[PDB]
Amino acid sequence: GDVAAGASVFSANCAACHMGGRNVIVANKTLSKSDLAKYLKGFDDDAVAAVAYQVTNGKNAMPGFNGRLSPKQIEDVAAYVVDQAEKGW
Amino acid sequence: GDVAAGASVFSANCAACHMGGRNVIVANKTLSKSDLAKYLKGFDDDAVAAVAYQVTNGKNAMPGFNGRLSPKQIEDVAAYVVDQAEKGW
Amino acid sequence: GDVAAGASVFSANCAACHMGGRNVIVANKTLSKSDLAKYLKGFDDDAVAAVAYQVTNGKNAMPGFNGRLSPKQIEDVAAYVVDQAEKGW
Amino acid sequence: GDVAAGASVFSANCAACHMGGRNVIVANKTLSKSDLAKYLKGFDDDAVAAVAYQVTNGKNAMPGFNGRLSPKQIEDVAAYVVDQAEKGW
Amino acid sequence: GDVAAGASVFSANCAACHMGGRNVIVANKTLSKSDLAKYLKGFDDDAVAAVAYQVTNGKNAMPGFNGRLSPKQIEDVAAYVVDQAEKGW
Amino acid sequence: GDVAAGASVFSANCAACHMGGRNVIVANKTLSKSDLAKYLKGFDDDAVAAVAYQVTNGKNAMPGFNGRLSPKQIEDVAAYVVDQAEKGW
Amino acid sequence: GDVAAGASVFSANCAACHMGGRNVIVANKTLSKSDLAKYLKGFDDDAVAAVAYQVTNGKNAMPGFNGRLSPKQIEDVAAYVVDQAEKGW
Amino acid sequence: GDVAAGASVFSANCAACHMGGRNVIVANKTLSKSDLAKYLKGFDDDAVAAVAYQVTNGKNAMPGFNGRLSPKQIEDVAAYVVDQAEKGW
Amino acid sequence: GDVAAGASVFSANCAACHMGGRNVIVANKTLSKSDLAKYLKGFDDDAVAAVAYQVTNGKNAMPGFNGRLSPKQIEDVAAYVVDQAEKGW
Amino acid sequence: GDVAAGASVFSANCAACHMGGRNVIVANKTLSKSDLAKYLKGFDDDAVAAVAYQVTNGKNAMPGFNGRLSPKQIEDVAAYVVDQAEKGW
Amino acid sequence: GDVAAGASVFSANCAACHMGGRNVIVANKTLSKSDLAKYLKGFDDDAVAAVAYQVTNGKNAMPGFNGRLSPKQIEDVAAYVVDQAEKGW
Amino acid sequence: GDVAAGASVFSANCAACHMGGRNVIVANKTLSKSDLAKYLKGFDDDAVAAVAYQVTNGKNAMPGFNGRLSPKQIEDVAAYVVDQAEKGW
Amino acid sequence: GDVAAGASVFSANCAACHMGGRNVIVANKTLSKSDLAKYLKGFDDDAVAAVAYQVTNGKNAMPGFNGRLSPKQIEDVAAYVVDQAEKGW
Amino acid sequence: GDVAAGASVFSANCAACHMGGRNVIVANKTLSKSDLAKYLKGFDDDAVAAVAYQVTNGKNAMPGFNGRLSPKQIEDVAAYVVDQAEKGW
Amino acid sequence: GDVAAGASVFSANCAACHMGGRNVIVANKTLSKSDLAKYLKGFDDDAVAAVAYQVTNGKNAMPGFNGRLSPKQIEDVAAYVVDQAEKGW
Ligand code: HEC
Ligand code: HEC
Ligand code: HEC
Ligand code: HEC
Ligand code: HEC
Ligand code: HEC
Ligand code: HEC
Ligand code: HEC
Ligand code: HEC
Ligand code: HEC
Ligand code: HEC
Ligand code: HEC
Ligand code: HEC
Ligand code: HEC
Repeated sequence: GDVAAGASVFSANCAACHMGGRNVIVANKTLSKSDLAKYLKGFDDDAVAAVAYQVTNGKNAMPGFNGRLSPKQIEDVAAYVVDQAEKGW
Repeated sequence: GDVAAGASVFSANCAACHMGGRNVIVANKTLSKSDLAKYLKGFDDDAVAAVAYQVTNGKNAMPGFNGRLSPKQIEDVAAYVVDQAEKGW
Repeated sequence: GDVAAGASVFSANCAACHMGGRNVIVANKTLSKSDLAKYLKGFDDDAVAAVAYQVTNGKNAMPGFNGRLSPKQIEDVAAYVVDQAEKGW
Repeated sequence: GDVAAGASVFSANCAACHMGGRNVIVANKTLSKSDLAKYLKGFDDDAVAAVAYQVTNGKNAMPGFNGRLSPKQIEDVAAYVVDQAEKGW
Repeated sequence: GDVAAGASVFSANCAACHMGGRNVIVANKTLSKSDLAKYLKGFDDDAVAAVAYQVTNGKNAMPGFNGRLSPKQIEDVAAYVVDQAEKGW
Repeated sequence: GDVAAGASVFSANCAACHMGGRNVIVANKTLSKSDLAKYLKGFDDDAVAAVAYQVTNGKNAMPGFNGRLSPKQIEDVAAYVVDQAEKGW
Repeated sequence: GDVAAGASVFSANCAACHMGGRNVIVANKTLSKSDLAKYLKGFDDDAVAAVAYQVTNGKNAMPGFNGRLSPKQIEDVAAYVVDQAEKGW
Repeated sequence: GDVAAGASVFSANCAACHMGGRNVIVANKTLSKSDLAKYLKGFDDDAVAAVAYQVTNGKNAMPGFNGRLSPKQIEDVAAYVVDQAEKGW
Repeated sequence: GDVAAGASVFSANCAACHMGGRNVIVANKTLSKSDLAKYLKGFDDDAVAAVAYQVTNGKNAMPGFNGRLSPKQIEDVAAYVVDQAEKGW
Repeated sequence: GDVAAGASVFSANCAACHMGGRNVIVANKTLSKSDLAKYLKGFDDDAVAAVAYQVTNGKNAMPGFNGRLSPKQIEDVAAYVVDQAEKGW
Repeated sequence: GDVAAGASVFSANCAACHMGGRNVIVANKTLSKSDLAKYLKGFDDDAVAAVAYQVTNGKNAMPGFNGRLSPKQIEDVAAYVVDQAEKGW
Repeated sequence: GDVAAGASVFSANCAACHMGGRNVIVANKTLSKSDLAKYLKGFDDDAVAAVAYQVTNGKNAMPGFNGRLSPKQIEDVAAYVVDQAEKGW
Repeated sequence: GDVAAGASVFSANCAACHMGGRNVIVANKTLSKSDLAKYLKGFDDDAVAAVAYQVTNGKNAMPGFNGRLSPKQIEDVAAYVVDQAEKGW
Repeated sequence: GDVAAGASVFSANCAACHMGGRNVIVANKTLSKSDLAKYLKGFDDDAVAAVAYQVTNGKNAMPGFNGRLSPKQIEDVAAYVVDQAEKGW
Repeated sequence: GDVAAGASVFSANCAACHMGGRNVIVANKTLSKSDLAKYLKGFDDDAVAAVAYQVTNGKNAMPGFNGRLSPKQIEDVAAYVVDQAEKGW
């Protein structure tokens, strides 16, 4: 449910710009472990947390989802992202 | 207006899951003084504040209303909740 | 997520006949602990399981959701029902 | 009620492919005693049971109704089929 | 027809979560021989059967298709999956 | 599958004008052996083939399905028609 | 683009209450340098930042745009406000 | 096209009350040769014409289609009715 | 039903220009016995018929209802008009 | 209240066909003392009762209000009708 | 009009449970002469009246239409039912 | 079924004004044995009948359900009321 | 009628904020004798009048109904409130 | 303007119940000098004032217009009523 | 909230004729301090009160809002008007 629900959240909220784990706005900032490690702050420490944080506050071109998603929904989707990034989309 | 307006805010934004001060998602986390005291962080110190904080940031299954409601609207509704919880819905 | 997601499942699939935990078809077979204990087979052994089983296979007027819901969705909703029945809808 | 309710179940779930007791998909596998005896496994032993079993698990082009119908609904409709087949549709 | 029809069934019912033989929900449980062998029960004994069984009953986040698909449709799609997995999607 | 799948094809593509094996456009050109024998070219020689040919090229008011259906789908449905016509719809 | 895009953001999100740089809700809290200096916290230190902060978190009657706008969009619009306030709307 | 187009006209304009050639309003006034002969004026002289005339002017509960249908459309549908009535719907 | 149904027909189709039995288009051509007698052809022979005829064919500014209303509907409404005109609207 | 409330009842339920105390369906059966005396059964004996009875059971084209209105509402409106009829609408 | 209007009444009020003259609630209590004779009280004496009476008072699962329909409307629809049942829907 | 079905009838038709056996319109005329005995005519002879009679004809502010409910539905609900009143709601 | 009509007025105009005699806006100012006595001016002298006065002029967050309701409607509803408050909602 | 504007006010606000100077609710309380003298308090002393007062405060079934109309509007319409009553509507 | 809520009230109820603080009906009677001082009675003593009073009772062409707005809503909007008039709309 954690990861499995994150999938739902993802298609409904993230797939627009992160189809297939890519990045339709800023090309080189994708959701691949490689990039996630390179550009996400604190990704090596706590992957999920790092992602979750980003999702919550947004960044540059990327809006945050603080009001839109429940904390749970955010954990779930971050968890999904990490899990998907580990296998390679 | 403080409490009286909070009522408007409440029906329009909270009644969906907190009809009658209950909790349609997580049964045991209702808006009764009893529960509010038990589960809300800092409720005995500053009731309103505590509530307001929750509303602002959300929690688990409950989304936050940071972007959706104005700070005022949040104070107002929290104030309502407390007032209503004190008399017992 | 377990219980919290069950809530979603419930409104989308059960509220039609069990809005408020009642029973719009067969009056006396509601989702109150009292009734659940009285009429559900094995409720006193494993509440969730008992419920889940019912949901999966249906019973009399009540259709089963075997094909419609994923096992996970069924666990989740059953979990919700129990949790909600414990506090009293 | 047994047979009488099976009738309801039948129109709502079986008449699509078995209107008039025929077989719109596989011509020669109808619901006539003659055919039922010829192709249904164990029809001579326990007619109802045999039918019920088929309904529950499906077979080849025919889907099963395990999750969709309650066990009772299945008994009921099988009972109907047998009764109707005895009389000749 | 066996495999060829399974293809139809697949796009219509499975491609949503298994496009390209991947797994959009649970990353590491894909439809590659490698994974199918690793996680599917009895895959080495009877590939098709194993798959068919899964499809029929569902598993965890994956719903079953017992009522939705005819036994035949299930054989067909399982047959497709195996054939496609052998070649590598 | 041959005949059984033709059934699917039939409802999805032919039942509009041939529900019950009749002919809603040109009354007397139905799908009964009697008529099929009377009006279809080469029906006596190779029933299926004859039908299949018609389906592929269409005729007068009846459109052909050359591009719409795969050769297989056409064989299948023709096979169905013949089988159904032999038993009498 | 910084300032130029902020203009777009502004009409689409702020002009409703800050038409012409005024304040339709709270009269005396406008977007004129004079007022901005008087009431905005830290305006003399970093104008843009100060504004941006306000926009992000909202204040009293004014909602925040944390979830609605991307950080960039917020920088852009704040930049616009300052630039416009410097010349005098 | 005469008869074949009449079919289109028929479903679009007559099937509402004459589906299957019956009469949903006045039971015994159907479109069967038997009835058509019995109740339609001049049916044994010029079938089509008789029908066409009815369609044009309407009769009792049945509205006429003078303004709605083109003369051709009327000929066409009348022709269809006769042809269909001759074979027996 | 004759007169009583005519009432329905009347509001739905005639009241637009003949509310209260007046004539919103051509002032002096109302539905009062006085006028009806004066301007309607054959009103003193067969009131209903006269009216009915008008309704069917229309006249000058007034459209006819030949295709729109069934002959019965026309009889009914004409009957209503006469009955209402006799008492005086 | 008796008569005064009947007024409310009247506009809400009777004015549709009896606005101004007339009769839009059956012209000559109005609510004038003259007519009421002529056509209502027992009007001379107990005016109110007579009316009330009609209202309760309906008559020909006029539906009854047995289930729709409470006995009280019926008394009230009948009382109104009589009072209004006495003064002449 | 009698029968013809009953048709309107029927679709608007009865077709929901008696479309095609069947019985969607209680299978075996249809509107066929056969059944009507078997289960309706006094059907052999005065068909219409018998039906009308049922319609007026309802019976078991079937609600009555006393307040909803005018006596007239009830006569009309009963008349329709009988007429339709005589021919055979 | 008698009492058990009356429960269904009750929520669907009576709970609006008699939730919990109270009386939302006329305070002191509730459904408690105490009151029922005090105000219902003949309650002390045949409880059910007394109630049933009331339900059928209504009384003052309370509408009757003669046309709306079938006699069985009325018996059933009256039976429920009595049973519930004996037990104290 | 006095009290009984007040009930109608109440649901239509007061139940929005006083459902069940509570106070959805200002928690502690309910319609219980206890509170009514505590906060309503002159409640001990003339209950109805006191209430009626409030309803007419409104008070704080509660609007008055001077123009909306007739004096009568106001008496009626006040009378209801008192009667209901005496019994305890 | 005094009287002339009162006319506007009257059609817009009073004609609903006092068309033609009658009284659609309470028959015998019309706006004729005769009645006005008979039932209006102080009509003989200051006609206008008397009327105006009534309009302002309402009476029994008649609502007051205190908040709805400006004092002038009230003077104006009262003036109209008197003037019209003197002349006999 | 006082002023801030008045803003809401204003757009919803006053902007129609006082958009931008102007006066669409009577040109020279605007909501500018200048005019407010000139034409509003007692504006120099208690601005808010003066305004509030006007709003409550209306004046000439301007309707009053006595019944429509709660006293609180009236205070709020008056407060807004004054505040807005002080800075200059
Ligand atoms: C489109 C408008 C976006 C939506 C919807 C979401 N994201 Fe996004 N995301 C977007 C951009 C342009 C960027 C790069 C911003 C920058 O300057 O760094 C991002 C970045 C991410 C990242 C990090 C990727 C990396 O740095 O390599 C994550 C983890 C991320 N986005 C997650 C994410 C999720 C899960 C979303 C749904 C809730 C989501 N994004 C939506 C643009 C957009
Ligand atoms: C439904 C989707 C929700 C909406 C809308 C709001 N709340 Fe909620 N709230 C919800 C849940 C599931 C929970 C429990 C979450 C947890 O794990 O703790 C809450 C909790 C609260 C609480 C605290 C109750 C307690 O802990 O006993 C408060 C004070 C609260 N919610 C307030 C509140 C208000 C005022 C809302 C409207 C703006 C609101 N909630 C909406 C779910 C949802
Ligand atoms: C309406 C058509 C139904 C839907 C949708 C669901 N349920 Fe139901 N449920 C229904 C009936 C008529 C009955 C009684 C059947 C009988 O003869 O026993 C039930 C019963 C239950 C129960 C047990 C209640 C009890 O016995 O006291 C449970 C636990 C239950 N239903 C759960 C449930 C859930 C969670 C559903 C959604 C997935 C659901 N039901 C749907 C009718 C209907
Ligand atoms: C259409 C898609 C079907 C529905 C709906 C149901 N049945 Fe069916 N049924 C169908 C087929 C194609 C077949 C033959 C499959 C084969 O290869 O054997 C069947 C067979 C039966 C039979 C046995 C008939 C015989 O073998 O002579 C029974 C008893 C039967 N079906 C019952 C039945 C009932 C009661 C259904 C409703 C719940 C039902 N079928 C639905 C196709 C379809
Ligand atoms: C999305 C909601 C799903 C649909 C539609 C289908 N499948 Fe799926 N499938 C899904 C998940 C999340 C999983 C993993 C569940 C687990 O915990 O094991 C699966 C798994 C499979 C597998 C096995 C893959 C493996 O274990 O390596 C098979 C063979 C499979 N799914 C087949 C399949 C087919 C053919 C479907 C269409 C009828 C189908 N799935 C739909 C999620 C979903
Ligand atoms: C409606 C627009 C049609 C659709 C869809 C299909 N058919 Fe049809 N078919 C139609 C007509 C008007 C006719 C007669 C044309 C003529 O002038 O001969 C036909 C005829 C057939 C026949 C032969 C029947 C006979 O001659 O007795 C066959 C075998 C036939 N049609 C098959 C068929 C199938 C299987 C279709 C689905 C793929 C199909 N038709 C569709 C009109 C229409
Ligand atoms: C209307 C509902 C608002 C929208 C949309 C936005 N703002 Fe606003 N803003 C509003 C109010 C009522 C106030 C005053 C709140 C208080 O009590 O201080 C503000 C204030 C500002 C300010 C500061 C002005 C000052 O203090 O002098 C800024 C810089 C500001 N608002 C910016 C701003 C921008 C850029 C917006 C769009 C994204 C925006 N506001 C929207 C009310 C509302
Ligand atoms: C429903 C409102 C109707 C529509 C649409 C059409 N018809 Fe009809 N038709 C209807 C009725 C009630 C009757 C009987 C009227 C009477 O009192 O005689 C009819 C009759 C016919 C007939 C003659 C049947 C017979 O007398 O046995 C024909 C030939 C007929 N209708 C043709 C027809 C056609 C082709 C239509 C479409 C253009 C059509 N009807 C529409 C009611 C209705
Ligand atoms: C408005 C566009 C009309 C509708 C709708 C209907 N009628 Fe009419 N009607 C209209 C006009 C302008 C006239 C006068 C035309 C002329 O030059 O004579 C009429 C006339 C009648 C009459 C006769 C009145 C008289 O001559 O004194 C009748 C009997 C009549 N109209 C009936 C009638 C009915 C029943 C209608 C509904 C089906 C209907 N009219 C509609 C304009 C319009
Ligand atoms: C329209 C569909 C009607 C509604 C609404 C009501 N009434 Fe009616 N009423 C109507 C008709 C067609 C008739 C005549 C029926 C007949 O054949 O006798 C009536 C008659 C009355 C009468 C008697 C008038 C008389 O016979 O002179 C009364 C007293 C009456 N109607 C009262 C009445 C009231 C008070 C209604 C509201 C609750 C009401 N009617 C509604 C048609 C319709
Ligand atoms: C669905 C909720 C119904 C509506 C709408 C109407 N009827 Fe019905 N009807 C219904 C049922 C469940 C039954 C059987 C009740 C029993 O226990 O006997 C009936 C029965 C009839 C019958 C008699 C059929 C028979 O006994 O064989 C008639 C004549 C009948 N219904 C008529 C009828 C009409 C004309 C309606 C419209 C006004 C109508 N019914 C509506 C359920 C429902
Ligand atoms: C609300 C509009 C009502 C509905 C729905 C039903 N009842 Fe009622 N009931 C209502 C009132 C106002 C009264 C009192 C009327 C009077 O002046 O006596 C009643 C009374 C009863 C009673 C008797 C209670 C007593 O006298 O102590 C019974 C037994 C009763 N009502 C039963 C009942 C049932 C079973 C209903 C559903 C079918 C029902 N009522 C509906 C108002 C209303
Ligand atoms: C309908 C709901 C009403 C509206 C609108 C207005 N009036 Fe009325 N008015 C009405 C009633 C029921 C009564 C009688 C009340 C009673 O018990 O006395 C009245 C009375 C008057 C009168 C006095 C008539 C008389 O006593 O003979 C006057 C002068 C009067 N009404 C004036 C009046 C005006 C001018 C209105 C518009 C602003 C107005 N009424 C509206 C019912 C209704
Ligand atoms: C339009 C139909 C109006 C609405 C809506 C409101 N007002 Fe108005 N207002 C209107 C007019 C024509 C006038 C002048 C009347 C006169 O003869 O004096 C007014 C006046 C005011 C004023 C005083 C302005 C001045 O005298 O300079 C105020 C303070 C005022 N209006 C306030 C106001 C408010 C706050 C409203 C909303 C609740 C409101 N008006 C609505 C016309 C209309």
